[PDB]
Amino acid sequence: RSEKRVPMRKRVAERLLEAKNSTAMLTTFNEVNMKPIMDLRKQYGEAFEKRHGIRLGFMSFYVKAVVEALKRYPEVNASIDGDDVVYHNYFDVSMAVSTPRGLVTPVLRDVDTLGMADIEKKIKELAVKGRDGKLTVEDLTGGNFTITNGGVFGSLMSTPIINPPQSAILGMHAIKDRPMAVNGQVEILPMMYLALSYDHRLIDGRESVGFLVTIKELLEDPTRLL
Amino acid sequence: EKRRKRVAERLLEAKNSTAMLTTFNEVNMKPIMDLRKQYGEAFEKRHGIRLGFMSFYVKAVVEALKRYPEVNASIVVYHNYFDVSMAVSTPRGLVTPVLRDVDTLGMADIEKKIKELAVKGRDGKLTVDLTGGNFTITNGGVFGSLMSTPIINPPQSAILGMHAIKDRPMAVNGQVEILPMMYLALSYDHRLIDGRESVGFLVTIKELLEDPTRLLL
Amino acid sequence: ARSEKRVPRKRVAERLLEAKNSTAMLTTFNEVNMKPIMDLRYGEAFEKRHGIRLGFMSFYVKAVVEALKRYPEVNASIDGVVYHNYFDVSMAVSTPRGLVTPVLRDVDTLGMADIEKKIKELAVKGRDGKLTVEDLTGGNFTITNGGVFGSLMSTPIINPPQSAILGMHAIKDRPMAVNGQVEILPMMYLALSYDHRLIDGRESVGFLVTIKELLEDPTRLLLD
Repeated sequence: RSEKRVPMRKRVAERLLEAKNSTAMLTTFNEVNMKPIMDLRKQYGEAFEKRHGIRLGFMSFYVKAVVEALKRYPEVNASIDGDDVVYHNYFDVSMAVSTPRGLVTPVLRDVDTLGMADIEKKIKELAVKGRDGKLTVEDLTGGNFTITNGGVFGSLMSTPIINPPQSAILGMHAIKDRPMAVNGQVEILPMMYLALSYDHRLIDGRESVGFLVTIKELLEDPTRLL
Repeated sequence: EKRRKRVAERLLEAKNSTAMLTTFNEVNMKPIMDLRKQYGEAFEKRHGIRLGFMSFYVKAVVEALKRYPEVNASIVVYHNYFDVSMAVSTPRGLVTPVLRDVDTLGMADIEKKIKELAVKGRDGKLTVDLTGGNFTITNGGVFGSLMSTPIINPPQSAILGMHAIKDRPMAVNGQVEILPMMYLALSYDHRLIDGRESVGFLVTIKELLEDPTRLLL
Repeated sequence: ARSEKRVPRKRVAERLLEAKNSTAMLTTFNEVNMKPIMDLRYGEAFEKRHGIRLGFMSFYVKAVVEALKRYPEVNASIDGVVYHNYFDVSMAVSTPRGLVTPVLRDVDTLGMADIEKKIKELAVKGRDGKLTVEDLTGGNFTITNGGVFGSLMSTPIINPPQSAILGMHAIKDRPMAVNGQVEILPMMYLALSYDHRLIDGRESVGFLVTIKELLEDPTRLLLD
């Protein structure tokens, strides 16, 4: 079963394979109600735009929530080096962005110290650098966690693959209007499925689930974040 | 304690030799179900075979394959032909009868061949029909499966999993209406197929299936 | 100031890896309507007349036993295929040192209250670190509940040398289609991960559908 063959993206192939072969990868899912964030963004957005020059989007809220969650689950921010578990005192988050040569993992450094606008600007900066092929190796080295968004592609739900030597990875998805049960009443809300794939050798059930629940919580009450 | 050999090895190596991931989605079966009631009986008489869903899936899959060659490829050997393995159940387990050149078959033809293979599987008359296929369509809906993670059948790159059609309250035009929804699950070998592509492939299927009057054109 | 502190479960790490590396693990999902069981819970009476409180876990174990009896492969094991004539079910419970798999033995012979009591017994022994190795050895199947943690849906990992594992989850109110009418029901997602080298599609799905059925009609589970 072979009609045309092109010679080899073989290294990455090895990385992905070993990624899946060297870790006990599992996925835990959940859903978040984007209504609140969308409201904030509706009322404070234009103001934020002018007073900060950058536009207020969702990504900043995710990164902020993720940082908060990381601070409560150090194992998730940790890494496993052959017989040792390396914990991290810093918060560097790899952010998957798409380039014509595939996705790239630009690292957002010390995001715990960045404010909303700063994160919004840097994310932009990296997005453009990726488009122009100006992304430096410095920008692509590091990161304790990864936030990947397939919602841009229309993805409903999926199983993200861990990017070694990281322990977990969070996958954002498409925001769809969904009939939901709020107060024994059914109301349509802009729901989104979160998918966290984690290396079970380090992170366990209660923790991955806790981590994800935390994100859902903070995101459903932005005030308690922003 | 108390009291599939090669297949066991195949499945293991299948999962051990590929970076398998799964992307899910949902499709609204209402439209297809409508043509089916409106032209079905006619189709039945004028074509002798009954119009079912499977033909639409195969057709949509072929269309999708034509737009995502990597998905029709193998690890990288690309394919100029469209042979689709179709998992059918025999008393000795599931079997992968191959539907050849489905891009050239019309609705009725696919409906007949699928039948043919289904029966041959029941009678154990399926010939080593079992060799080939660039993709695989597996349907667990017959078993009542809501959603699941299909396993890739080497040396294929991806596999699509059909599921049970359940009535689900949905949001259509800021209004909630019950529609016969179905979850699609595409497991793909990430060494060859990436995110945007698997998701694209699946979105394409959803689209074509939600508008049969476009698939046929 | 910016340090990568390497702290010196490695066995467990090996187990989990080999667990995922030695089996063709796949996951099949489904949903169950908890309304009926919640209605029986007939609870206060049970409480007094049996001293223990009637919860959900007993119903799950009972349903699982029933399902096991119909799908022996799921109760089997692959040794390098050992079937089991007994029904011992590992029940994942959480201890400060992680989850533990206390085994419930011969659950097919235990009645509602008995299962309710033993589950309790084991839960406490786990809290006090009094869980014996005897309690932790054996089990043909495993029931794990992440609902306690708020988990919506997930992919459970098989505990070798077992063949499958059932994952309970959070009970959320969900708008559903009942009789062409939309009604909110306390739905729950079930996730069954199974070793495909032994258990196939029709069987895992059948097993799971069986559980859904029995659970949606407990007055076919109160006494068998």
